[PDB]
Amino acid sequence: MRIPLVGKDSIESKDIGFTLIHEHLRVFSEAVRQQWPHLYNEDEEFRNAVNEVKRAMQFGVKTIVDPTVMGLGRDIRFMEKVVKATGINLVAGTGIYIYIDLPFYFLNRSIDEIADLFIHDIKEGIQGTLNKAGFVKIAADEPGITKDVEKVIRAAAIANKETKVPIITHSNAHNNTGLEQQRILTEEGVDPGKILIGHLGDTDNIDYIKKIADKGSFIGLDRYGLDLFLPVDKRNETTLRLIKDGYSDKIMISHDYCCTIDFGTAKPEYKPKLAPRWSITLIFEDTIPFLKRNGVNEEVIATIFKENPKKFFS
Amino acid sequence: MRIPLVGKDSIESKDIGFTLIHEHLRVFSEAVRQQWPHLYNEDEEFRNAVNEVKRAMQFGVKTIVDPTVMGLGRDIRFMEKVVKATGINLVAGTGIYIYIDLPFYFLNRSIDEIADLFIHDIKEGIQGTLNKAGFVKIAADEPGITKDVEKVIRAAAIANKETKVPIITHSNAHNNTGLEQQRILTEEGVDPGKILIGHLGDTDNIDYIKKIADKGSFIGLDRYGLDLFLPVDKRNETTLRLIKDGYSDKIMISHDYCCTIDFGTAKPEYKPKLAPRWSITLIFEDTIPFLKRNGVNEEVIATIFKENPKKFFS
Ligand SMILES: [Co+2]
Ligand SMILES: [Co+2]
Ligand SMILES: [Fe+2]
Ligand SMILES: [Fe+2]
Repeated sequence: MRIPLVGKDSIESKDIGFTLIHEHLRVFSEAVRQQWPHLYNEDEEFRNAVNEVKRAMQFGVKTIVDPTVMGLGRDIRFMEKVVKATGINLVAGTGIYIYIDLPFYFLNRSIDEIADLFIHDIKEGIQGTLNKAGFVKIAADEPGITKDVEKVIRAAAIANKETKVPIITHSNAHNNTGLEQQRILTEEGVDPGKILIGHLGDTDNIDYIKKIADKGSFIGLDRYGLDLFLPVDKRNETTLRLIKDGYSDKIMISHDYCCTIDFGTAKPEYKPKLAPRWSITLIFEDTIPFLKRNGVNEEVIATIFKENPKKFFS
Repeated sequence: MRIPLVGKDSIESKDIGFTLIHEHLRVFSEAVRQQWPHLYNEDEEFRNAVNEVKRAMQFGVKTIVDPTVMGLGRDIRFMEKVVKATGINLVAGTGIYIYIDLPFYFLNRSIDEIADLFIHDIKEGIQGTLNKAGFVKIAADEPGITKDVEKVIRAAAIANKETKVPIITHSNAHNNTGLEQQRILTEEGVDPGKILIGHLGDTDNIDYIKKIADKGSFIGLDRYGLDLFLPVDKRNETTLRLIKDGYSDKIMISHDYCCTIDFGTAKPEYKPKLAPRWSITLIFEDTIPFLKRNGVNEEVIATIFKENPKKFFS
């Protein structure tokens, strides 16, 4: 009775256990799928998601937090099917994922109207179901904090203040967007500790990463396997350094793995080059063993994968 | 055997009869409706579309061309239901309606891949049905001809050359986007006579409008009732002037009426000042009577509403 789960009763934060804080069962462009369904194969998508989740659970993963929201093809019914097939604790969210402008629907609509949509999903349920959103997801990338991106950020603050659900962000590690997201949210009264600033693992700029952590938010070292952003070994060195410097209190680790994704970039021919080892279990195969080889004890691993997600949702 | 119709056998273009070349039974943002279905009322959308179409048919309209495509919430099954309830000849299209960037799906995808989507809808059918697209719709607006906007334009040209279907455009009457669309399309081998450059009625800049007609394309005096773009009176003066100057064989007239539309701008509160007399029959109430009482004979009216559409689809 605190964090809502897809297809299950809500749980107290103490029960979320070992968590992958940022993974995607399936990503797609809503308009493209609606207009050209011939491009997609739901049987295969389902098989891929179930296979990945099952493998994560074999390594001891108990909860997966999936920040697929509007703009990334959130489908609560698909998520339900995956839960039924696996027994995973799955946390779904609400929010809006844009880089530049909002859909035309939002022309001449207020920040409050936007926040009302998030609050609907949190208090009433997602897409006509009784599965409730447990967090709000927002984004900014290369384009920076555009007017509409800012509106969404402020709407998320409103939803958090009314419901107390935490906020997960997508940012671009190289252009200050994460720092700006944290600034706007905290200025609007969001507890910095209820924010995860995403994709900071995409850079080895430790000063930037620490600056965000020092302002009180979790830092998302959350794209392990996506070498095109930063290779696994560079990520490992950055993660280790932050741990040695005492930042385990703010570190969160994940893969941002998409079991299926429709971006032209994610075509299989590009995988060997851009993300050869990208999967939902890479951190068990490489990262965690690497950290242990370098003196990181199990208490720090537990802090990152258990205590931190617990605090985030408490 | 020439123009495909939703829910009917195809017709020869000679049988198209009195036509409204640009109207929308329903417009919505795919992503918003997918994520927040509570915002929408299907019963109300259906009743409104049926009511409008019936009233148009009472005024003698035989065929409505509906350029709702990806980005505007095209729904071929909704369209089928409206046809069943009214008996209207309805021409559905394919294409992509964007102002800035394409959906993330299109990252690292070619112009050919986009064209293939349009060719699919034209040759195979729309959204898993055998209802086929009879034209391609593209857009550009305030942001101008962005990189992605241009990709879509070039994809439409490929689709036209392969299938011979005409092209309808959305443009902004004040920033040369219409002229640019025409230029790129014609450079890529599209017959200027198979292009309708849209929303030119939004300006009283007669020289700009004529330039597009002179280069061989139909001109869309197609937003009658939308005073926020240009009041009915100013539209009528422009239309009349063009006819007197000998442009009736390039003129097409419509309302761009949306029987339902989800833009925040379309809230009923704004209707009195933004579009007080806007409907799918405004031209029968105001425009055609205005033209006829100003020296425009029955042959010219037939050219605009019967001959030009026939030629466009021939
Ligand atoms: Co992200
Ligand atoms: Co338009
Ligand atoms: Fe993600
Ligand atoms: Fe339109």
